Parts: sequence; C-alpha cells; structure tokens
Amino acid sequence: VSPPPPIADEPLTVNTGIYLIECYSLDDKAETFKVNAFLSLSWKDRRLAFDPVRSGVRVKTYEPEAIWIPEIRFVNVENARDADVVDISVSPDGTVQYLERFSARVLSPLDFRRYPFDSQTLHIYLIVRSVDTRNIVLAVDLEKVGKNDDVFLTGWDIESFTAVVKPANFALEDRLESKLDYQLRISRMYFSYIPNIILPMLFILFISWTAFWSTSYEANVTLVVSTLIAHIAFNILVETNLPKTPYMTYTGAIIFMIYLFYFVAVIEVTVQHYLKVESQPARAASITRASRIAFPVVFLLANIILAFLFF
Amino acid sequence: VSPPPPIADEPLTVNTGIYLIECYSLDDKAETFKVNAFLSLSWKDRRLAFDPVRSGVRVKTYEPEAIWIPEIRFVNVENARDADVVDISVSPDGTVQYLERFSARVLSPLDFRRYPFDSQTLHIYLIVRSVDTRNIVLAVDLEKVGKNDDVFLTGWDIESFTAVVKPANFALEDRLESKLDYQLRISRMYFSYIPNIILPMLFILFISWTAFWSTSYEANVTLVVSTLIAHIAFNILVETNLPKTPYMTYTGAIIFMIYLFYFVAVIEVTVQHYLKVESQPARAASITRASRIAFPVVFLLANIILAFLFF
Amino acid sequence: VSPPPPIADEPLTVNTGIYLIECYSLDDKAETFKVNAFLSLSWKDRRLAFDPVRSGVRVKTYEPEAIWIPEIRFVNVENARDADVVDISVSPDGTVQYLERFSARVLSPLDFRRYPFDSQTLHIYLIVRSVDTRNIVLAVDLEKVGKNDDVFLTGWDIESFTAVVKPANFALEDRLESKLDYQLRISRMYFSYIPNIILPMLFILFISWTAFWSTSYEANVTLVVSTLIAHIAFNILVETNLPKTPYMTYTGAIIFMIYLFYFVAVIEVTVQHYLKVESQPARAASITRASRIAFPVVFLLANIILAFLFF
Amino acid sequence: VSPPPPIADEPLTVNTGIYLIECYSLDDKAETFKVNAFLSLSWKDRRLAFDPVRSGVRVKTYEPEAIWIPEIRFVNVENARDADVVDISVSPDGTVQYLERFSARVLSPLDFRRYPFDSQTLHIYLIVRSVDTRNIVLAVDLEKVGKNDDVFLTGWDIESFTAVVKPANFALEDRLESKLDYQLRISRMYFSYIPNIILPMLFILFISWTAFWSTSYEANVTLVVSTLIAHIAFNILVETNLPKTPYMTYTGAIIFMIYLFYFVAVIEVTVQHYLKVESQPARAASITRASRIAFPVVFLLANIILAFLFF
Amino acid sequence: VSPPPPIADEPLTVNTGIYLIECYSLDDKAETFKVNAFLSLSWKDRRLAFDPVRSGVRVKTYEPEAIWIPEIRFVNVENARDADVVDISVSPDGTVQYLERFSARVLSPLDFRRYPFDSQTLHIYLIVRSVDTRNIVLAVDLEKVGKNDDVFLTGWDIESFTAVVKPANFALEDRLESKLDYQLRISRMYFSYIPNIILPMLFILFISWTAFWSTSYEANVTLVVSTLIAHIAFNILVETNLPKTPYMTYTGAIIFMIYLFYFVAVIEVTVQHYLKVESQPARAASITRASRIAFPVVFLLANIILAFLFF
Ligand SMILES: [Cl-]
Ligand SMILES: [Cl-]
Ligand SMILES: [Cl-]
Ligand SMILES: [Cl-]
Ligand SMILES: [Cl-]
Repeated sequence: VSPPPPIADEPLTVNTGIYLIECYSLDDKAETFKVNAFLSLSWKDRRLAFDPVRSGVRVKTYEPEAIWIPEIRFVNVENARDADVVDISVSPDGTVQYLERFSARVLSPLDFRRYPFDSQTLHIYLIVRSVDTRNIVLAVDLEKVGKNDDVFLTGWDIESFTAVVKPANFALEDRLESKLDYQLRISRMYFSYIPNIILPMLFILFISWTAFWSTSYEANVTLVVSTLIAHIAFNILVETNLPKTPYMTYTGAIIFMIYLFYFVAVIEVTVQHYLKVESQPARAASITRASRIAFPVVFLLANIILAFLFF
Repeated sequence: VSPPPPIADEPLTVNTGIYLIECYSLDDKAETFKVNAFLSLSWKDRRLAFDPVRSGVRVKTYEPEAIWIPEIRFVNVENARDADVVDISVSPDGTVQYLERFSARVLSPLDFRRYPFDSQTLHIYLIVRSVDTRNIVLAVDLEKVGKNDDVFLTGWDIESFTAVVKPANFALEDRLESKLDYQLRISRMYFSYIPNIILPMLFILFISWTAFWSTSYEANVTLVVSTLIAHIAFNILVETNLPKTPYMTYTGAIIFMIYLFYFVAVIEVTVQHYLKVESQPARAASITRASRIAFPVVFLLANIILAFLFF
Repeated sequence: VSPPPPIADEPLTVNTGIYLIECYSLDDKAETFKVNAFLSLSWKDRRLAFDPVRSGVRVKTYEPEAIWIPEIRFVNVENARDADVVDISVSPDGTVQYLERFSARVLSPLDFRRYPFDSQTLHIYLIVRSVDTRNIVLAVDLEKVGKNDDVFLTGWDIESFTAVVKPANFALEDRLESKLDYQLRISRMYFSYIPNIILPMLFILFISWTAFWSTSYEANVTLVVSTLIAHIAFNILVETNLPKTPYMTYTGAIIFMIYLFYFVAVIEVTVQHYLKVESQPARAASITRASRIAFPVVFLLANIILAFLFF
Repeated sequence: VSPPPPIADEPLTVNTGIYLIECYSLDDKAETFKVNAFLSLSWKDRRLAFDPVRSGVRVKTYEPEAIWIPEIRFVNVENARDADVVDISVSPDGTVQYLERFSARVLSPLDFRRYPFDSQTLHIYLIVRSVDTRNIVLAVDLEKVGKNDDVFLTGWDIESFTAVVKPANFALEDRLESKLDYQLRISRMYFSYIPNIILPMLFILFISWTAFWSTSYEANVTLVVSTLIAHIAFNILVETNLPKTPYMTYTGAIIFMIYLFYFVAVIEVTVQHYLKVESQPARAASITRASRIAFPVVFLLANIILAFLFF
Repeated sequence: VSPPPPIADEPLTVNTGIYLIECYSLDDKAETFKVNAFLSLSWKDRRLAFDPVRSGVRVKTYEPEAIWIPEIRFVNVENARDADVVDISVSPDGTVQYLERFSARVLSPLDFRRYPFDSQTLHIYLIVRSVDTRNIVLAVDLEKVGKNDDVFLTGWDIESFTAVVKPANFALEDRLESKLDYQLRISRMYFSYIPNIILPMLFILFISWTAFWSTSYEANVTLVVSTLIAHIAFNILVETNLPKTPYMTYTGAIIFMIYLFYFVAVIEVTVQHYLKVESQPARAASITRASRIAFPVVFLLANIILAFLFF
C-alpha cells in the first residue's frame, strides 16, 4: 500500500472534480452551509497497468483497501466528511478513476455589510499532504466539475460553481501541501424586503412627523414617544430577518438613522412647546412649519448618502 | 462481489418500492421532513440460482456481505440513510428479494405563497449508478408501494403516496444514472386559523376605526397609535405560526395591508384635526363621517381582491 | 442460523415484555418522548435443548451470534433503538430467555384539546416480520411488563403502563406481521396554572372594566386600549407554557373569548361617549351602569358554557 | 468468558469508584447534566491468579476481550455511556483493577421551589445484574471516589461528591440487581439576582405607587396601567433567567403577588376617583393618604410571610 | 504491542504539537468552542530502529495497528475527539513521527465581567496516563505548534496560540499523569457596539429628561413612564447581543444604572408636581431647573466611576 513511484523526478497530479448534488442548510449566523456532492479523483499508478488482451478485460474495478488512494481532505469542514466510495476503475495504462459521494458542513465566511443586496462566494478547499517518498499536487478536471439544476438555496440565487484551476501549493509542518479553491457564488433574492421590513418601518416613522401639524404638547409627546415604542416593537418583530453582525450593515445603518430621527423629532416637539410657553410663539410656529419640509428632505438626503456609501 | 452478467444487451431492472411506516418532523423553515420506511428491491442474479431438490430448501436467505446488491442511493437526503436490512431472499431462479428499513431527512422544496391554504408535494428521489461492466435501470413494483394509515403530520392532511413509474435515466460524469420520483402529497389543515390569527387582528384594527366617531385629537392619537402597538405586539405573538419566507405569502399580504390601514387612519385623524383647527370644521366632519363607511368597505374590497389574486 | 422448525403447523410465539427504566424528554410540539427500557423476549428453540445431567448445568448462556434470535422492531420510533444485549439464557427444554436494554425516541400523537387538564396514552408498537420458512406471532408475558417507581415526567402524573395482550397480526408486502400495543398513561399535573396563567390575565381584563365607573373618554380609551396591550404582552409571556396546535384547545378558547371582551368593552366606551356627545346622557349612563353587571355575568356564563363544552 | 466461581456460597463484590473529571452542561429545563468521568471497578477472579516468580512480572495487563468483566450500567442515563477502557491490571492473587473514562447525559430531577436559593442533589445510579450461575453486589471504594477541583457549574457552587456506601439490592424481572447512589451536591450562586431581577421590578412597582400623591385620574390611570405594561415587558426580559416549572416557586410567588398589588392599586385609583366624583372628597383623600403607608407596609409583611413560608 | 523499554530509569517524552486548522463555533453561554486541528506526537521506540543501508530506505511508514502508540487524551473535551491518522513515519534511529487530524468541542471557562471589552484564554489540556511497566511525560515541540491565518472567530480577534512548555505531572488514581496547557487568546472586536446598543439606549433615556423643561404632570408621566417601556422593549431587542451571566458585567451595570435614573426621574416629576400642588411653586421650579444640569452631570460621573471600577 505504498504510493506510485515516479517515472522521473516529477510530482503526482490528482485530477479533482466536485459535482454538487444537493446544496442546502446555509446558517448565516454560524457562516456554514451543508453540501451533498460527488468527488472525483484521477491519477496514474503504473503498478496497476495491464495488457487488456491477457486480462481479457477493458477496465478492472478495485476496492479502496486493494489499491493505493491519495489522502484527500477538506480544509474548512466542521468534522470529517461523510464519504462513501461509488466506484474505483483502472484503465489498461494504470489510470485510476475514483468516485465518492460525500456530505460535509463547510465553513465559508459571509459578508453582510451590503444586506439584503449582498452576494457571497462560498469556499470548498481541497488539500492533499505530500508523503515522505513522493510529492503530490492537485489538478482540476473541468469536465468533472458542475452542479445539479435542482440545487436550491431559498432566498438566494445560485449563480456559478467554478474552481481556481491553479493550486496554492505551500509548506506546512515540514511537508508540501497542495490546496484547491472551489467557489460557489450566491446572490441574495429578498423579494418581500421592502414590504416586510422597510415600508411598515417608514409608516411608524411618518406617523411621528404628524407632530409638526400639531400644537398639543400632550398629543405630540404621545405621537413621538408612542411611535418610538412601535418602532422598537417592530424591530423585535423583524429581529429574525436581520443580520446579527459585530460590524455595521446597510440595513443596520438605515435603522440606526431612524432612531436618530426619533430623537431629533422629540427635541423639536420639546423646543416648539418651550418657545410657545416662553411667550415666543412666532419662533415656535416657524420651527414646526420648517420641520414639515426639513425632516422629510434631510431623511431622503441622508438615505441617498447611505446608499452611495454602501454601494 | 461483481454485478450479474446480461443474457443479452439489456440492462438490469431493480424493482423498487417504498412503504412509509412513520412520516414525521416537517421543518417548514429548512424545507425538510424526516421519514421512517421500508425499501424493497428485486433483481435477477442467475449466479445465485439453485435446484431446490438438492438444496432441500425453497428459498435461501443471505447476508448482504455474501451476495451482490445494487448501490441504491437517495438524491435529496441530508446525510446517508440509516438503513438496516430486514431480509434477503433468493428463489431457485436467482431472483433476489431485498428488504431494508431506513430513516432519512429528505429535502423537498416548499411553497407557502398560499398559506394557510397551501398544499405540498414532497419528493423522495431514488438513484442507481450504472457500472463499467453493465448498465442498471430502476422499475416500480406498485405492489411494494404504499403508506401506513397511522402516518400523521399534525396540522396537515396526508393525501397520497404515489410514484412516477417511468425512471428518468440520464448521463452523469460519463455514466448512466436511473432516477425515480416518489411523491408525498400533503394539504394544510390549519383549523384554529381564523380565531388564533385573523379574528384578534381584526378586533385590534376595528378598535382603531372608532376614531371616526370621536373628535378628541388626543383620544384619536391614543386610539390609532395604541392599537398600532397592539397590532405589532400581536404579530410578535403569532410570529411562531407564520411563514418566514423571502417572497410574499397570502397571510403576509393581508398583514401588510393592515399596516397600511393604520397609516391611512393616522392621516385621516391628522387631517380632521387640521381642518377643525384651520376653522374648516364642516370639511373635517365630512371626512370623519365618510371614513366611517370608506375604511370598512375599502378594507373588504382590497381583501376580496387579495384572495382572488392568490387563489 | 435458521429459525426453529415447527412441531406441527403452528406459529412461533415470542413472549415479549417491556420494563420502563427511565422515561423522559416529552416534546409536546414534536409529539415525541424518549424512553430508556428493558426488552425481554422468550421463545422455544428445541434445537438448543439439553439433558442437564450430562451437561452438568441448569442453564446454558449464549452469545447473540451463536444462536437464532427473532428480528423484533418498533413501529413508531424515530431512528433504530440503541439496544445492548444484557443476557441470553437457555433452560434444558430449549426455552431461550433474551434480555436487552434499549433507548428510543418514540412518536405517539398528543391531544391538547382539554389543556391543562388533558391526559395522554403514549404508544410503543412492537412488530416482528414472519420469515419464508415459518410464521411468527408476539405474546405478552405480563410478569415481564412494568415500570420503575422513580420514572418521572415533570408536570405529569404517570398513571399506568399496560399492554393490549392480543396482537394485531396483519399482511404486509406479502408477509405476516405481528404488532403489539404498549400503552403509557400520563395525566397532566399543572399546579401553578391558575396563578401563572389565569389570575394575572383576569386582573388585566378586570382593570379594563373599571371604564364602567368612569366618564372620561380619554381615561376610558387609555383603560381599555392599554390593558389590551397588557393582555397581548402577557400572552407573549405565557407563550412558552401554551399549546402550539392547529386545532382549538380549552385554554385557547378562554384566551380568544378574552380578546372578544376587549372588543365589546371598546364598543361600550365608544357608545357611552357618542350618546354623551349626542346629548342623550341618560342612555349613556344607563349602558355604563348595565355593563357593570353585564360584562362580569356574561363572562361567567360564557366561561361556564366553555368548560361544559370541553368537559 | 464465564464469571468467576465462588469459593463458597458468597456473592461477588465489585469495588466501584467514580472520579468526576469535568462536570458541565446542566439543563435546568430537561433536568439533565452531562458528566465526563473515570469509573474504577475491582473484583477477584482467581482463574487469573499467578506466581510472580515464574511469570517474572508483578502485574499482568489485559484486553477487555481476553478476561471476564461485569456488566455495569447506569440507571438514569439518556443513552449508553461513551466509555473507553484506560487500563485493566491483574495482581498475583487474581484481583482485577479496571478503569474506564466515560461521558454520559445523566437525568436527575431538580427542585426549584426555593429558587434562586435552591440547592440540588444530582444522582448517578450504578447497577449490575446478577447472572444465572452467580449473584453480584456492588461495593464503594471511597479511595477511588472524588472530583477534580477545576470541575465547574457556572452560577452554582459544587459542594460535595459522596456515595451511599450501602447498595440497594432488589429483585427485577426474576434476577438480583445491585444499585449504588452517587450524589453530587450543588448549591445555587445567583449573584446578580437582586439587580438583574428584583430591583428593576421593585422600581416599576414603586413608580405605580406615586398615584397616591396624585389626584389626576388621567395621570393615575397612566401611572398604574403603564407601569403594569412595564412590569409585563420586564418579565418577558427576565423570562430567560426564570424557572419554567409546573409548581409554584419562591421567585414565582413574589412575581404573582406583584401582579396582585397592581390590581389592588387600580381599585384604589378607581375608588378615589369615584368618591371624588360622587362628592365624597374627604373619603377619597383619606384612602389615597392611607394607601401611602398601607401599600408599602402590606407589601413588606406579605413578602416577610412569603420568605418564611418558603424558608 | 508493549511500550518501549527504557535505556535507564528515565520516562518517555512524547513531543506534542497542535496546529489549529479551523477554529469556530464559540458558545458564549455553554463556554465551549469547537476546534478542527493537527496533533503531532513524537517519541523514540528503539525496537523500530533500522540500518538505512540494508533496508534501502530513509524512512519507513507504518499503520497504527503495526506499531506501539501512546494513549493521548484531552481533559476538557465534551466527548472523544474525532481523530483520523494522517501519517506515521519512523526514522532509522526509531524516532516515531505521528500525525492525526482531529476535531473536538473544547470546554474552557469564559469571563464576561468586562463585556464588550473582555478578552479570553481558551484552554486545550493534553494528558497521557503512565502505564504499569513505564512512566510517560509530555514535551512541547514549538516547531509543530501554530495556527492557520484563515482561522476566524467572527466578532473576535485571534491574538495568540501558545503552550506552557512545562507539563503539570501529578498523581491520579495511583498513576502518574502528564498534563499540557495549550492557550488560545482571543480579544473581543464588537464594532457596532455603541450604535447597536449604547446610542439608542441613551436617546430613549434623554427623551425622559425633557420632563425638566415641562410642567404638565400628565405630559411628564407620559415622558418618564413611556420612555421606561421603550427602555425595557429596547433591552428585549438587544437581549441577543448581551451576556447571560450569574454575575454582574460592565454593560450590565450601565443598564442597571439606567433603570435607576428612570426611578429617580419619576421621583422628581412626582415631587415637582406635589410642591406645585401644595402651593410651593418656587421650590418646584427650583428642582426642575436643577435636575436639568443635575441628571446629565450625575449620569456622566456615575458612568466615569463605573468604567474606572471595571477597568
Ligand atoms: Cl475532511
Ligand atoms: Cl442515501
Ligand atoms: Cl427499531
Ligand atoms: Cl449505561
Ligand atoms: Cl479525548
């Protein structure tokens, strides 16, 4: 069960290929996704070569135990992949054609800074560690790389499954390692975003601005504070549908700015009343009348600035 | 062992049959369902044939290790199915009758656009990959296909377990694959829907409309904003019982429209008061009196339109 | 090994018996419960008979491999039971006495229509499939059926562990199946129900009725709407302790009726004010005075009707 | 292998000892705790005795397969313990010294009646079933019983790991069973209890009592009802940190009483206003002035009574 | 196989080294983290030595079964690590160079007292138990200790992976144990902290202080109580992002103090009104005017004190 010796002083290329059968369970929080696929490997072990005339067979089938197979692993997997050998076939030249069906919870990092308009690149990193007797490098057989059309990620759009053909060969713990990058590109499709999240949140915010057409401090306090409780309650409602990140996101910025417009509104309401009370009613009414065009315009600009900064 | 050699240039039919023992744990979010069933396969391996006179037995029982068994897999499963061989029986001609009891978390997509009146078609896809020496196709033995009467999905109605008899044989990674479609049809039975979700939500909304029989801006602000907080609180309460989807659903549309009727009501309340204040009390009262019939009628039409658009 | 041949044309009775060691983890939502128990089986395999004089032994102990054992399974289990053979003992006549300790997540349906006064019957169904050479039927050895006194289900009262002695023998996929019904009876013991759920919910409701001793529309709107938000908030608080079902439950009906009494109260408040406003103050006060006895009495009757309808 | 024969008509004592390596994951809801430990057993199998002169060795090491080992199990475990044999050592007399490292989710019942001042006794029950040929009893070797000092349960204080030396030998399914009680004593250490739970809850309650220094029914209704919503909201906030039990707990009683003080306060507010309105202002003010000392004193007594009843 | 005999009366040093491949899934609540890594061990077994001239090979590769390997375990792991041997290489002197890839859920305690500015030290404890025939001690080969640069913990900053070179050799259950401390240092990086948690919480608090520029008791009660409900609602919103601990944390203290400033504000509001009412309007206005500078300054000091006490 030794590796195949070299003809000359060359490494062994193992011709890889992942075919996605069923991609599912993307955990935006944990930055994981479970995948169920085919892994196809191919190398040349001349020890296993045969004359198809004497053998009377075109292709000899082997058990994993019977022949030498390279130790292929995944870099960013949670635990060991649940792989099951489908077929091992040796052509007369000694070309081994290996196939296995596996399933693994992959760990690719996610970027929600542009949420819900963010797009991702999910990584599946294939490694192989060079042995003492001979060095091993990974190749990409593009014919054996693809994805099933049924493969779905609800709320996403599966764009492309490609692979960086060039391996990232490097040194590790005194041995050569050959790494390959398999990239799954998914772009978000949150259709019900503006009616589920933005629209009711803008309604609750606009309700507060009716305090610029009112003069009752008691009515204005109710308007601005009560809508503020409504805003918070609504955020607890859409808490589920929102990115729980240590960094500021696009949607997250909008929401923040909204809490600020509640604060500024309160200040107005308080000032209008203080001026009214301090017998400066002309200034009081001037402000409430200005706020009527000021608050909507400033909101619109600040939101245009935001969108520009994130995109 | 090796596969059984052909009489002629025909393929080997493996006569499949799934009998649902206990279907359970449907995760509307993950679009999964766990199933516990019997898988029955049958093929003819003439190598295993015998004279029942000399053997002194009518049917010989075998261990999976002892004889060749086809590599049958599921396409849309999360991990490998937890199968346990029940019985392997060979008749004197070499007809193998295999039976196993398995359990697997299946991944069929779900459609909640018509919630809570939606119905589903759960798929269980059976494959087999053709070997180098001989090609393999799947057949459906309808006698060995059914479901237990006890099989329950709480809140659903299990209608039919059928299978597309015709296999979808296709090319994959340079080998013949034979696919079978087993379909489980379930139609929703949400009995407590109108009293758990719709009725209290309509009450909270009607309470707001009492502001059309009021003239106190301070009472109307309390009525329309406070019921709005009640609406949001109620949604957090029924949050559990509602479809968390990236697309707009039926119930989801109703709810949206309700947040809009809160916004429109506030506008009314604000306008009635502004006219009252601007010494146009006739216009103010005309509106509040109109809103009295306007809001209920428009709600009813818009809800009739909705139902028609979704069904 | 082969099954034991019949003396005559009789089936083989396997004398079953489940002894519950530790019953736990009942998931009211999933309708599951995990159980840890002993399964005792006994049959007569005359091939294994011996003369205790020559053998010099009263009982011979065997390994599962060494002797024939019937394929016993559970019908309503999630996955395969984690069983471990305790002891296999053969008496001189050939009577095999098998014992194993297992653990399985059982799937019995639950009925919460009468919550929190509901009682359940948890089912553990034992099957055995008849072989080609001989048919097999299950018997109940009542001596080997019981439960440990320590066995607890927090919030329940474990009443009785009994079994329908008569097996439900039936045809399946062309073979005889012998089914047994093991029934675990548990009756709910929700002691802190009236102070955790009912009492604070009645207080929040009574607070609203103080609007019948008030004449301030502005105070009444606060009373009826604010307590309504308090009711909803309280429901979110007891959300945990309540049955999440597709059907209407007892507690669920009470709660519904309460949302209706909020609606009716609002109507009153609105009417009293409209009459007061429309210079019909005599009618206005007549209603508020009537509501004072009307609301409590109607509540009491409607609640008496409810209890009668559910019990 | 067979069990060791007796010298005389005596049973075999298996000298047990559990050493807690890492105790963790206590699920107050499920009444479970996961433990990682050493199990040390010792018995005398004279068949394995040797003369250390001829053998030239002091202690012979054996594989579990090679020698007879007693079937030791846990009573209250969820599934079978994940045990791994560390060492098996036989002294010249035939004294087997077995050691294994295991991990199991134990199921001990919990008592939260005195929460957050409750203390628990976690049980680990060791059994062994007597064989047909000889009976087996369990002994405690106190030298081999202890716990690591690092062993932590966050929010608890691990007091003592002791064992009831005397086994509870009993009859089960016609065989002798020998049970041992290993007790882990943990006393609660909820430090941030009064500032996380009690203090903000008393503040929200006191705010309501400011209604005794007010005469505005409209202000009092806001005070007593709004603080009531604040109380409910706060309970939803500390919902996580509170015992979800079918029985009444200490903290649970305090909370209940608080909902009652809200009810009584509302009654006051309503009565004071009704008397004021019914031109009995002297009685109205007498009550509000009394409530000022009445509510705090009654709260303090009722809370003293409570604490006395639970402790 | 047996362990390697000593040259003299010296123990066997096993030269350890952990290289972190992918560190992930840190459960702040459970105080656990899952890690996927390489474990490299090396010792000298002279029985395995060879002359590379006669063997004609530089390094001989072995199967775990073929040669003796030390029983290395982890102390603070939940269950047994999912290890898979990568390579076993023996140099001519008998130096075994072992490598395995493992994955384990580690259990290190966490300190959130300084949250969200807290830093942690995650522990991975390696043990080996001395055998009867020879004692074993662990050494650290610093060359074989490191971490991949891709290794991420979202919201944290992975600072250093080091190891206490000196083993903590001790007596346990009458045998020598050799323990090693591998330390992973992570410092928190909560970027969106002040806008996600602090800023909206300060806004809700400031809104309450506008009651010092108001004289309407009815407006002040709404201001202070309503913002109090907003505070509680906001805490339920950031409940997810906050440390659930039995001890007081930094952020936890800030929040507490905020509930106290709500209480103090209510007292003010109530006092100002009582003095106004008791015909002492000069004192009433003096207080409200003082509170205007008093509340902000006292808040700032108390927060400066806090920060100093925690840091
Ligand atoms: Cl892997
Ligand atoms: Cl499968
Ligand atoms: Cl089973
Ligand atoms: Cl066990
Ligand atoms: Cl370990």
